[PDB]
Amino acid sequence: EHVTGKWFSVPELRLRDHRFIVPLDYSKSSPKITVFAREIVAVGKEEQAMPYLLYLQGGPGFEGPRPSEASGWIQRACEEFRVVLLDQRGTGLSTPLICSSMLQFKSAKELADYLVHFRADNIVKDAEFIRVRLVPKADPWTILGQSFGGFCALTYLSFAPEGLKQVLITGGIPPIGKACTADDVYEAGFEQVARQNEKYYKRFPQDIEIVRELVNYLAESEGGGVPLPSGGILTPKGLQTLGLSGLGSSTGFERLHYMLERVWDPIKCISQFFLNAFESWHSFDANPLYALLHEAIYCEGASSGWSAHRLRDKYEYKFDAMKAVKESQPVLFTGEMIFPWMFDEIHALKPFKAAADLLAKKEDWPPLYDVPRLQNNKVPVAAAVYYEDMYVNFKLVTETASHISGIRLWVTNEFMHSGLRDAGRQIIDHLLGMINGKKPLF
Amino acid sequence: EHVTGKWFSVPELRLRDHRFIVPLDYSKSSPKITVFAREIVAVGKEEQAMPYLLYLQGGPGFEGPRPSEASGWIQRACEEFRVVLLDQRGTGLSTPLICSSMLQFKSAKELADYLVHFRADNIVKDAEFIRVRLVPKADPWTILGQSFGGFCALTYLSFAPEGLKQVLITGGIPPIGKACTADDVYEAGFEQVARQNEKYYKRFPQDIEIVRELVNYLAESEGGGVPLPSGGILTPKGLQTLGLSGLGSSTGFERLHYMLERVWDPIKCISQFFLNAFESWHSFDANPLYALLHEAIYCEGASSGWSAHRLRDKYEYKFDAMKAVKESQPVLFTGEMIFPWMFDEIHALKPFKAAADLLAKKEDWPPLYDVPRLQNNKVPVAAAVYYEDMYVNFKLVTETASHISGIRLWVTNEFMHSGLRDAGRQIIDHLLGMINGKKPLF
Amino acid sequence: EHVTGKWFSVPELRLRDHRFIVPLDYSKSSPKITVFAREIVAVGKEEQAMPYLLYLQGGPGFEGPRPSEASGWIQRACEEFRVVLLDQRGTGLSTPLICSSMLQFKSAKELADYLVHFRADNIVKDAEFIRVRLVPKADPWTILGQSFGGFCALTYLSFAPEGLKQVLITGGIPPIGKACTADDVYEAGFEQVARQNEKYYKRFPQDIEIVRELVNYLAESEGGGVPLPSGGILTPKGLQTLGLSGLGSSTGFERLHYMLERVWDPIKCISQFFLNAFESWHSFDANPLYALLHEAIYCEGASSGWSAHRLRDKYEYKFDAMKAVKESQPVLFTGEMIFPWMFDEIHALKPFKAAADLLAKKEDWPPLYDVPRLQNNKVPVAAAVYYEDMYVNFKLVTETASHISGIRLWVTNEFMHSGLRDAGRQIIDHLLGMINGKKPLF
Amino acid sequence: EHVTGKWFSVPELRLRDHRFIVPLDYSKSSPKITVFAREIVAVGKEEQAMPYLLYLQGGPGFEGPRPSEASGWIQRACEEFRVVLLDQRGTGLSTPLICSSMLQFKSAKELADYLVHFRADNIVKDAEFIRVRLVPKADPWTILGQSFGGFCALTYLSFAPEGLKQVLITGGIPPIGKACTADDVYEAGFEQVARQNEKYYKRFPQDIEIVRELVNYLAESEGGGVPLPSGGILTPKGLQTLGLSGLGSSTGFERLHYMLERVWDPIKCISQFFLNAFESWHSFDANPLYALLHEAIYCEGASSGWSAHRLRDKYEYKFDAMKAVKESQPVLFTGEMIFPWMFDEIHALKPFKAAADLLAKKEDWPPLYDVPRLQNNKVPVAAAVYYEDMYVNFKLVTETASHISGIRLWVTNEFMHSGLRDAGRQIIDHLLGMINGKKPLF
Repeated sequence: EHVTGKWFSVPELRLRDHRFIVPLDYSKSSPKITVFAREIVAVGKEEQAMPYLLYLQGGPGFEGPRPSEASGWIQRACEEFRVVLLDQRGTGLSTPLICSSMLQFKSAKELADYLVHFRADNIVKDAEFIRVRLVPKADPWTILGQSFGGFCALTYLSFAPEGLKQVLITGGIPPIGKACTADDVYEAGFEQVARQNEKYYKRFPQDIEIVRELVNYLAESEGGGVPLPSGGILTPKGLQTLGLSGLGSSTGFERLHYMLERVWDPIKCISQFFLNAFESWHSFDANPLYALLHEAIYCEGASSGWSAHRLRDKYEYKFDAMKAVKESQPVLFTGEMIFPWMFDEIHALKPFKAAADLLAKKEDWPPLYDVPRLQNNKVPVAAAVYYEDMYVNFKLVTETASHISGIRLWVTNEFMHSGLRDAGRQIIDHLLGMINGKKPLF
Repeated sequence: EHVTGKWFSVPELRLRDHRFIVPLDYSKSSPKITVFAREIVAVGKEEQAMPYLLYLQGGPGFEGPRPSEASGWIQRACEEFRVVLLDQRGTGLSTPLICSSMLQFKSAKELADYLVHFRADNIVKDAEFIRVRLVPKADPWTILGQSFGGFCALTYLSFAPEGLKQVLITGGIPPIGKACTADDVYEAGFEQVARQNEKYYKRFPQDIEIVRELVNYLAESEGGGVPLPSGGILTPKGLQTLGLSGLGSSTGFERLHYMLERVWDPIKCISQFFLNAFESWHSFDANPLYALLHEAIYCEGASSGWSAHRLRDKYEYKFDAMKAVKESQPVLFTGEMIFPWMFDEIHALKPFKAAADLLAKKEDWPPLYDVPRLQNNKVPVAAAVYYEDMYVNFKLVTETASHISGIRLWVTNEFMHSGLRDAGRQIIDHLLGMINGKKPLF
Repeated sequence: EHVTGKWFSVPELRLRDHRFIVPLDYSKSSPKITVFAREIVAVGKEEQAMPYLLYLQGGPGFEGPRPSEASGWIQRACEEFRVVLLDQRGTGLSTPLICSSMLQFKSAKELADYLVHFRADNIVKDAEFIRVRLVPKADPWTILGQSFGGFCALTYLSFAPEGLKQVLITGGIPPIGKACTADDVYEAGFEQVARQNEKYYKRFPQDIEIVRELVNYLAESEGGGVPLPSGGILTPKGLQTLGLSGLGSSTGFERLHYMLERVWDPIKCISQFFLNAFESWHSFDANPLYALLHEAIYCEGASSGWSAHRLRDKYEYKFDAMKAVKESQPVLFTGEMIFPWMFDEIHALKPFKAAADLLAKKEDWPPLYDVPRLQNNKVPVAAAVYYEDMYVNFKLVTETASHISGIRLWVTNEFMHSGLRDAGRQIIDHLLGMINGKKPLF
Repeated sequence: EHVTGKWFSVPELRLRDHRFIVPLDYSKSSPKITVFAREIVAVGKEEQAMPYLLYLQGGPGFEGPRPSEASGWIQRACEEFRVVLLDQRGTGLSTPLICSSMLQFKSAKELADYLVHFRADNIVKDAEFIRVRLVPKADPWTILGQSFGGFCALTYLSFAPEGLKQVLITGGIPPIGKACTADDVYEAGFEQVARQNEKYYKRFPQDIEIVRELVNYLAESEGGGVPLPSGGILTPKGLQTLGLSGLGSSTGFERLHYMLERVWDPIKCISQFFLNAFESWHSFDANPLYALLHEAIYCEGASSGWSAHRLRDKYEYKFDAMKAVKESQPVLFTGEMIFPWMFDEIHALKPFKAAADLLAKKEDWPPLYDVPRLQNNKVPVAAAVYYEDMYVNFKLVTETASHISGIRLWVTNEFMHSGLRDAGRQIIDHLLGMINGKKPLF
């Protein structure tokens, strides 16, 4: 089945939605799942024939862009192609996990045996099932991937590349060629996170006192922490994860500084504004799948359990906040990594504790890539690679770009990882300028 | 007492903060309060002598702009002025209301006798206490007021106008000349909110079914509502206040439509996402003063409080949700106003119940405006007045503009009330063009 | 018959003229009259298929635009449409009134029985008779109406609407729903003309002396006036009608001020330059039909016995020039209305005196509008409505816009009534932006 | 004696007027005349010290620019200079001639002995009398001369050059070095006027019929032809001067073509509109001095002996309209010259008939130019010269440019004689770019 809505309007855009019914798992008839996508076009061009473009979203569990005005990259794309945002399975309108009608999975083994169907290879088989119905003569199409969308795109070049005309990637090339790469990624991640912390305190020198006094207050508190309004607890380990977006975002440094002005109530206790802000800072309540799947995207065989938790002990002498305050050193924030204790501190994660360990123990994951095809690719590929990036290490990207046959790649220090959202207008022009041949090979 | 910080930077801007200590009540020496402001200038222009500009942010209890990039009206103003952003007393960093250290006020009577010092007349006396210290030779300056900032500006033209060079107002002219205007303002508001609901359903025709079906589910549920994650309750009265920002803001219609797609948990229950989003929708947890003082800004004598709660009985035949579903009519959302039951439903308002009654019973408020001075004013004034506004009635504004000697104004239907935050670049150019004399009087 | 000229050129435009032979009155065979129109297109696009657009000129009995360079609205319209410019029956090249052979009509009654065919409904029947011959497959077309063109456009929505794709109106919505609205229009008009005179003297304070001295000299002169070069007479009544164009035009105040500098010959007598300029100020020499029909366009039934003359007696306490100079008050100018004495003072009007009385005495005119159809219209309509307009009262327009089913409109203060001719480039873009759906309904 | 007005405003400009009392003849103490000028500046620069600029107007006896908005060259000039606009002695507000109380000159001998004080040399002595009072330290200033302003500028380089910083000229270099150049100028003029007529009929081929029919109707009519409304007469000689502005203007061809569509009243008689338009076509009513002085501007010692009337006899075989229609050739229009019969046909010129002869008969006119100084000039000069110009012969200009020591000039075929009023934005940038040294000598 395939069903289609009426057109509706937003300033300078026309939008429509489609819904599909698709297998939960291929090679068997049932269960079914439903998947959602929205087609977007410029005001006059509803029935006009044009090339179709697919957008793949920047994380393991986030909804698509949901635009409210013509702006940024969407405004540029829609003059030339047909933006088709698509909610990936397990998020948004595309069949998320149930709640209030409390979970149908009676035991953690049932949930663990269900969640394994949400890996990137099924998202490619799903995108194929769309294209062949949605594109009018079943022609090829072009794909744009941000972050985890680039991880999907390389599985798409690996399996069934016949549907692709050309591929655009921003900040999203994965490391490849091992059973589990997670140790190599996090080993480098802890070295780059130190740099980001130094640039922060170099820009705002007065904050070193604020964070040290706050860590002492948390450490001396009766429970080793203080209770949030939503029944979680703030602790110095929790405070060190506050930088997860704050050091990597295009706007993170300024937003983080304004929050640290607000810690103490007026005349001494922690302010209710600060507790409310901290409780609201990150999305594990709305997008719980992001905490569950984060280790698994690096696995193609033999697994590793809680790999970032193993690695931080290698750097404990600088990342332990309760050493840092005794040694009079500045405390360090952390980002894009998950730890076992985090399922106990954060109220939204409480019920997932058992299923998260069953996934962490799972061996025999199915493969995602095959280098023997990527080594003789014929599809045009263009990639933006940020140099000082916290989320994926440059040295791993630049060696992996050796295996793709025909990739064109550009390196820049000008942008943070968010750089398609902010200033995205010039990124699309620069990437299309390479594929379209207006900037030929040097 | 007066203290000043080091300069720091944001993309294309320079910022610094000043802090002052000021009397609670200007009739007395003590108690004393602290007040905060941030000076902003263009890159490298730190030492250069230039005219000052003051911005009054104009939510009835809200914090200042807190910028993170040069964009919108600030990017324009810094080409010509040294901008000052002020956190008003009792909010933001200017001595907010005490909690976490549990409330110093012994009873509702003590708290009520404290809150009465936070009116607009004290905010003017406070703004002049800054000017004489901050400006190099105590010279005049220019003021810009959005919304309640315009209410402040007319008290500033009424009392101590000698500090003003010229005045700019957006959407912010109050009605004047009566002991309490609140009844007339809400009487006009219910005529206009009906129109806004008609334009919404005309644009999104399928929503009529969704809201009717949701209201039945709430009305049939045990106790006539469902519990929020934070221990509040959702009821059809609570659902009618969902439109408060959603009908009046620039992006409100689109935002609201994307929220109503996600009500039902996939295969019957309300989704955890919808309850979490509804709990997050409005700011009464961060800004409790905005619920407390909202009626008092219309009073200069006998108050007759809970005026909006009297007035909706005149319109109950169309605003009753149960009559609407039984008569098969589309149910209506409601605008910016507050009702007694809201202090019971909303968890953040629970402790303020008794204090809100004492403020509704108080009946000897000090005056705000001085018409026998306004009728012979000599300061230049320019105002933007929106025609299809929801938050202030055009008919009351256009007659009140008769009482100011020198005023110029432009009526427009092109913008919603939020129209300084979106497209603010052309608003500042158009208003300055009148006062600066490049567009002489027709 | 239908005849068509050769193409010819103007800087950046291609032009051609068509001529048609049409009945003087429908439902009878004869006599015939000639109607004239000019098709205009951009440089390369003589034979390219494109949508047609019709322009309706804004003064009753005024001639078409006659362009001489690509500029203003015509330059923009030709980016999308094949523009048609129409000379209305009884003016321009479309059969104007004969004078040079002889005043042919035998008696004033014969002339009166001829003139009554020149109302708006016949102009719509001419436009229909053109479309079906000129448009290549007899498709619908779009119409643009400045001023009186809007009065025609509402008759076109009332009768034979099937030819219209979409409708654009500037400053041209008529009042409707009564037998004769003329008294209500002129009753409102004097309340606006008073404020225009206040804004004039507020801008040029020294002029009050000039007009008072000039009125005294005219009043003391033999016969209460002075003779013009063309044998008319200048009198203080004649002086008050300078304001017609002078207060309404986009450059009116400046033009008027530069004329009053040159009243006296240098050293006492009135200047030959001033008399020659005053004689040249009005258009009644070229457009006599504009003086004849001016009250008749408001009569849907009944009759008007010189309604503007009846109304000024209500305001004569301020509009009497002799009262003004005796009481030392500023004398007031007047505009956009005609009085019985004007046919005696103005040389070009002398022969029409008798026919103008018969048209004032006539009753039972044919009706112009069909409200029970306008109440269920389906054609898209967009209107520009000027807030401070001397020609048409905003308070009548804003209620009349209730009766049209689907109308969208923008109120603005920023343009005078001439705003489609002067700075008109943006008006066409703003009105098309509403109809074309780039700015969806708030 | 010197007096100054209040500032007043026009869109994007500030204006003020000054008035001076000046000798009629500088060799005498009396009588005295009034001279008027208006200073113009951009918004807010009223008190700022800046270089002054003087503008000298296009034709003998024409009034100054009288701006109504910032547009054209004035908008650009005010970016750098404080502009001064001068009404020349004997025209505009600078003491014009007088009617109403008839004419003070009881005899043509008195008027003839009075008018000789209005030549170009006295205009330079007026400009020096102003500068020394108006410029704050009696510094030098820059002059911009259009057409006859260029004739003034070469006398200003010939006598008292010490006040000039730099000189700009458009289309205005006079021929020099003989006692009366008028015969040489009019001998060349007919060789250009013939080519302008060829280009007109080549562009509008159908007009040849219209002018031939209209000439026959005039010629067969009783007496000279048809009476005008103002008591003049239209005759075939009168028709040949209709093209005077019509061939020379930047828009003239199109305006002339539209007027020739209107010649007949509908069903054969000459139309009332055409007679009124023709009577209004040229300015001898408003600027009578332009007809009286026109030949005298070429004379030094020798007579202005009706040279244009002597010269057309050399070309009469093609310029006689009656020969042209009998031989079936297209009739030719004429321009920029005056004939003795014109004082009989044109009602505005009737009283000057005797005085015009006494000027034409004069000898011993004082000299205007000083070639032994111009050949060793040191002031910078830049000139725009038009190749296909009807007013001044390019061949006479380019030999005269040999006698100026340092002149830079540019020759183009891009502009008609009126170019400064239309392309003025780029003309002023190009000429300043030569003087300022941004385009150095090739």
